[PDB]
Amino acid sequence: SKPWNRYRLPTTLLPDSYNVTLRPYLTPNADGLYIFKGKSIVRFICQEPTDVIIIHSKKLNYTTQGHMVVLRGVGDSQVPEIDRTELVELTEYLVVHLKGSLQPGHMYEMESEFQGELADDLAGFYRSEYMEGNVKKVLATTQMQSTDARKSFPCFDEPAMKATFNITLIHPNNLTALSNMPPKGSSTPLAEDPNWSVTEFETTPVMSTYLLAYIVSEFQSVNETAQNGVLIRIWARPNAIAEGHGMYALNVTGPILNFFANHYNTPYPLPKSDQIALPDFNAGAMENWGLVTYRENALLFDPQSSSISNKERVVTVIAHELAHQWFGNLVTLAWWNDLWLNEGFASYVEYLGADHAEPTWNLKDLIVPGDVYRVMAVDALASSHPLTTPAEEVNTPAQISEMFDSISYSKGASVIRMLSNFLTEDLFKEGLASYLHAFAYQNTTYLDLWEHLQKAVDAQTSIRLPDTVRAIMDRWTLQMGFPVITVDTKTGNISQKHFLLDSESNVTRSSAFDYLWIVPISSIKNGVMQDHYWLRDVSQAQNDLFKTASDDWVLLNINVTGYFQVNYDEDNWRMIQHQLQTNLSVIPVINRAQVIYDSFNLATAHMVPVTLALDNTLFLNGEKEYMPWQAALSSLSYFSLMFDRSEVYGPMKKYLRKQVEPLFQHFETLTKNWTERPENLMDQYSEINAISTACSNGLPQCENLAKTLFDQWMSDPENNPIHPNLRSTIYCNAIAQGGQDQWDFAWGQLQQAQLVNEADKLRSALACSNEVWLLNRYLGYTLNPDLIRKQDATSTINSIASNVIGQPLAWDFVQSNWKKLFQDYGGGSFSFSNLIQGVTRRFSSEFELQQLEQFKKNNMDVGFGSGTRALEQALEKTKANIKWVKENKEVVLNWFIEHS
Ligand SMILES: *[C@@H]1O[C@H](CO)[C@@H](O[C@@H]2O[C@H](CO)[C@@H](O[C@@H]3O[C@H](CO)[C@@H](O)[C@H](O)[C@H]3NC(C)=O)[C@H](O)[C@H]2NC(C)=O)[C@H](O)[C@H]1NC(C)=O
Ligand SMILES: *[C@@H]1O[C@H](CO)[C@@H](O[C@@H]2O[C@H](CO)[C@@H](O[C@@H]3O[C@H](CO)[C@@H](O)[C@H](O)[C@H]3NC(C)=O)[C@H](O)[C@H]2NC(C)=O)[C@H](O)[C@H]1NC(C)=O
Ligand SMILES: *[C@@H]1O[C@H](CO)[C@@H](O[C@@H]2O[C@H](CO)[C@@H](O)[C@H](O)[C@H]2NC(C)=O)[C@H](O)[C@H]1NC(C)=O
Ligand SMILES: *[C@@H]1O[C@H](CO)[C@@H](O[C@@H]2O[C@H](CO)[C@@H](O)[C@H](O)[C@H]2NC(C)=O)[C@H](O)[C@H]1NC(C)=O
Ligand SMILES: *[C@@H]1O[C@H](CO)[C@@H](O[C@@H]2O[C@H](CO)[C@@H](O)[C@H](O)[C@H]2NC(C)=O)[C@H](O)[C@H]1NC(C)=O
Ligand SMILES: *[C@@H]1O[C@H](CO)[C@@H](O[C@@H]2O[C@H](CO)[C@@H](O)[C@H](O)[C@H]2NC(C)=O)[C@H](O)[C@H]1NC(C)=O
Ligand SMILES: *[C@@H]1O[C@H](CO)[C@@H](O[C@@H]2O[C@H](CO)[C@@H](O)[C@H](O)[C@H]2NC(C)=O)[C@H](O)[C@H]1NC(C)=O
Ligand SMILES: *[C@@H]1O[C@H](CO)[C@@H](O[C@@H]2O[C@H](CO)[C@@H](O)[C@H](O)[C@H]2NC(C)=O)[C@H](O)[C@H]1NC(C)=O
Ligand SMILES: *[C@@H]1O[C@H](CO)[C@@H](O)[C@H](O)[C@H]1NC(C)=O
Ligand SMILES: [Zn+2]
Repeated sequence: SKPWNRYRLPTTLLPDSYNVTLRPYLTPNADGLYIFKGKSIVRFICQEPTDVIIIHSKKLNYTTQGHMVVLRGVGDSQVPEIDRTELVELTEYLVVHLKGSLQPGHMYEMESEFQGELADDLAGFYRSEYMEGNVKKVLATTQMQSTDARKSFPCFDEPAMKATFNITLIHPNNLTALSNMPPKGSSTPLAEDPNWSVTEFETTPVMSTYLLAYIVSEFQSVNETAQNGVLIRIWARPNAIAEGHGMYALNVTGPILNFFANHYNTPYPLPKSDQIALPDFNAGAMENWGLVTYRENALLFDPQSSSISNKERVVTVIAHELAHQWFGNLVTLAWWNDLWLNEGFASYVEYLGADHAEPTWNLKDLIVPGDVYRVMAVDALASSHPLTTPAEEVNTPAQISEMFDSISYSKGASVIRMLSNFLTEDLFKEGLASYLHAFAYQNTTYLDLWEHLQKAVDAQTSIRLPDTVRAIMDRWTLQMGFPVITVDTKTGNISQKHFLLDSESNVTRSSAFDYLWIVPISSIKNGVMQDHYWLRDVSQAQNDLFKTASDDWVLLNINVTGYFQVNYDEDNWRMIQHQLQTNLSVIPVINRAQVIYDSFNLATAHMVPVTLALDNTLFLNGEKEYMPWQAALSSLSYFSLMFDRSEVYGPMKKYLRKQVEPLFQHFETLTKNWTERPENLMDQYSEINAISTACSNGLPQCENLAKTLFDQWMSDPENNPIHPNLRSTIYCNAIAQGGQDQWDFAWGQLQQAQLVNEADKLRSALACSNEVWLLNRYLGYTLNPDLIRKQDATSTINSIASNVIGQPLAWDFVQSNWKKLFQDYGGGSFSFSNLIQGVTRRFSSEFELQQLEQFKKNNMDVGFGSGTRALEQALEKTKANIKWVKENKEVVLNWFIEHS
């Protein structure tokens, strides 16, 4: 095959530098089409002779005189004539056929004039439309990530083919231009038309095409300067800067950059950091070097309405993207098969960098619930895959997009956290710096990081490993999943096997290592740290570390640094149960959560009885902390999904009423009758949860608290007395006890609500009514754009259906109106996949399964839009629910009655 029919560029030509000039036309040509025009010069060097130049180019029309490009040699160098220039749409190339051959060592210059659509497609140079008062606003902006730089100018669009960039923006004279670097001086008017200005930027460092940004907008900024001269900014809409919504972002940014310079032991590699908050940026955040983009809602904070988990969301999201300004942007993985390393690393260090920024919080631990047990859910299936793909299997752009998933991000973060711990942080940082210094401004594989990490381990004696860093990490990176470690504390025998939540699963993917790992096992005996231990690549082993006496106990994986789950024999489970029931402080708080999360998974797997899982929740009546309570609530939400319309819900609610009441009393005292919030994050979280859990399980005191506070608010609309933290539980539980006086009030608020995060709580709360007629009225309002935004409709319908009274109303509403695929699939995508997956989440009977097969029957026409085969996932899921409910409804019921 010809080289223009392969997806990977040649390596015969390498870029040195590009001059790129873009001119976006923010006012359409009256046909309705917005466009941009560009000019580009790329200077590249020749490595081996070639008579063809191949460069990426996507949805660009060339307007160059004669051929699609003009070509020159730098200095005294001469260049062959062009024979022709073709576009090849499939592999996204511009091809320049030459009448002779480029020559090794010579630099050449390629020049193009072009234009494309300035579409609202969140790819390449694109447009974004927002509303400032009456007026329509239209900005230009970029998302290059993955393979879209080539959509904006022609370039050697692969991550390792790095170069310098001289960016110019030609824009309307009263707008501001931003790019990766500072602007060169002052904008000056365009000679041919002085309504336009021309802003030139300082030349970039050597960098990859996918990290470019340019933005033309009205935005303004709050600014700060660190002592070391680095100019920091938060850019947003004019009305948003004014309200001080940029202030939290500006406050944490400095500290975060400081933390990472010390952590990476390398200084921020650029003169400034712009961070910009864009309306409707649905990729969420993009770590463009020196110009990081966020959806507006994620960056911005309003402290008078936002809860602590908005605040925690802002700081972590900021820490993630700023971590990339070194690891990712300064040192760059060579190809998209290694994206796990880049995104995993960031996904892990986001916690460290934010822990520093809010010093008295302890954010670090939140990786356990938020990432580790989250990904474990999907990595303990047979449909999973290993972190590494071979390079030669990732070629197309669609294949490249498949790299951006839960495994890449969260398991990446999880094995890297594990790696760091077993080495120790100090050792981890040593080889981490060694990697950056050595590779700065160049490209790497994950093998390069291991080699440097090896170098640091080799350079000391204290920390000893069963094998090389590569051999150990090959077990976590080349095969999918993770082990379950079983411990018989009678003999001290210890085993391992690939853990799968379905005990009847058929793993078809085969591993070089036959699902055997090398596993770091930290251990605690009667509350006291033991020697660290390594389980080798064997199914069975024995060690006296794990042998218990009659009245000793043993617990594995401290702080759940290891990426595995633990099962012990029944005697040791009970000793741990007694221990937690009598003095919970002897077991660290992450492991009080572990014992819960792990046993529920071990139950689903038929490796313990489900009653054992439920026994591990018993100690919670004494538990003051976030994470144990969180583990129980997450593990029990499926139970609630299957049983909230059955005989089981009574004994269940009564059990949670009994367990959470002491914790509610505690916060009534600690907060001084709900007037002032707890000190740190973890305790505010525990509180938010205790109130939530009290109210939904129908404790009389939380019910009373809500009615009060919502009444105080109704007699004084302008002075909201409910702290932001507690609003979603108060709002929901007071609309439930009330009727149309409380519902019509909150709908008056939601229609007038300015902020997105208030409106989300109001919408969700409006779906907690127990009046059938209100919910059916609400469902009617979801398909009216004036009342409910198109993009909120399916969200809103799900909130209604989450309400048990709402389940049959939503199902009838979906089924009936389903035909409006052909207004909201050509009316917009509409997320049919999400709607169905939510409205049918509960279905757990033979009768309901037939109703889904019966709904299915209108195959003719309609189709399912995108959510075709999320309807098969429903039917599959439904079968698996029926089967689970038969096996469990009996024993669960007895267990809850027995313990309430
Ligand atoms: C990529 O863009 C660069 C920035 O625009 C270009 O570099 C600039 O080129 C100009 C000439 O092309 C130089 O400016 C002035 O040019 C006049 C010609 O009318 C000369 O007499 C002067 O020597 C010069 N002015 C002064 C005060 O010296 C700039 O010197 C130069 N700017 C830089 C390097 O920052 C590149 O040429 C362009 N690349 C390609 C391949 O075209
Ligand atoms: C990049 O090039 C594309 C392909 O050359 C352009 O798309 C074509 O633009 C044509 C002319 O501008 C359009 O043709 C017809 O024009 C009449 C005259 O006014 C319209 O009413 C018609 O609706 C239209 N014909 C049809 C069938 O719609 C076409 O829309 C289109 N043709 C093809 C073959 O793709 C892009 O305009 C151009 N884009 C940029 C940003 O430069
Ligand atoms: C982008 O601008 C930079 C710096 O302003 C240019 O780098 C210069 O390149 C010239 C011509 O090869 C050299 O003689 C100079 O030594 C370089 N100057 C500096 C300060 O590094 C770069 O050439 C420009 N890019 C393009 C594609 O023309
Ligand atoms: C930048 O200049 C343009 C040039 O016309 C302004 O556009 C007008 O803005 C006013 C007030 O907001 C509107 O009533 C007009 O309808 C706008 N005209 C067009 C064609 O859009 C623009 O508002 C200026 N803005 C800033 C922030 O400088
Ligand atoms: C970000 O920091 C600024 C100050 O560096 C904080 O602003 C405070 O708010 C009061 C309100 O009366 C101002 O008068 C003062 O300028 C500020 N200082 C103090 C100590 O209150 C701002 O609140 C910070 N924002 C966040 C969300 O942390
Ligand atoms: C990707 O990075 C490697 C380094 O990881 C670059 O190769 C280094 O280049 C400098 C100058 O070429 C040399 O001093 C070293 O000998 C090279 N190291 C090697 C070969 O391992 C490499 O050029 C980069 N690739 C691309 C496409 O830019
Ligand atoms: C703990 O480890 C060993 C396996 O190496 C087990 O002991 C063996 O049990 C089998 C019974 O089929 C005998 O053939 C071997 O002779 C035994 N070896 C001994 C006692 O040294 C032991 O059963 C394991 N305990 C468990 C799984 O609870
Ligand atoms: C397990 O995690 C806890 C935090 O969840 C660690 O306890 C902290 O340890 C540091 C320094 O080692 C102390 O300054 C803090 O006072 C402790 N904080 C809290 C909130 O307890 C504990 O060290 C971890 N244990 C292991 C073995 O890693
Ligand atoms: C529980 O044990 C810890 C640590 O060994 C001790 O500090 C604490 O006072 C004990 N609490 C009770 C109630 O016995
Ligand atoms: Zn990232």
